[PDB]
Amino acid sequence: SMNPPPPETSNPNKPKRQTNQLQYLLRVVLKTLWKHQFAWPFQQPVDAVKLNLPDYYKIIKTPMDMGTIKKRLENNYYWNAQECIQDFNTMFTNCYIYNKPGDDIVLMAEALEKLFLQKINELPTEE
Ligand SMILES: CNC(=O)c1cc(C(=O)NC2CC2)cn(Cc2ccccc2)c1=O
Repeated sequence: SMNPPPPETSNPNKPKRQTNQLQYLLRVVLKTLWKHQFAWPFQQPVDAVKLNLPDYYKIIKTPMDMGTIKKRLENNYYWNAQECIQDFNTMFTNCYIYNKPGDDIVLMAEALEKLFLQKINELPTEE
């Protein structure tokens, strides 16, 4: 069994910004989801070897996880809030694509996604 390389968190070719919206995505949105009792399956790339999911990266071609998002936010990888919001939505969508409805992992993704939506509902206007 083999895991792919993780999504990149570093790319000096990619233009970067520190916006008040991206500051909110780290300080409020990522912080809120990270501390949740159901965060742990999403805090790092899916380990398809240790979890015995040999088909995971046959089905999920755009992997994303909060470990990667945390590194991207801390290392100012993003140009805008939409890039980071897309990463969160990719993470939730991957969970629903791969897993069965009502599986524990899907209930955990649903709980985190509800909090995500409550926090980005109050994403501040750009300064
Ligand atoms: C993003 N994570 C996953 O998609 C994932 C998939 C499966 C899994 O076995 N999925 C098969 C398709 C049912 C198992 N775990 C561990 C786990 C963690 C928490 C509760 C139950 C299981 C995961 O984290």
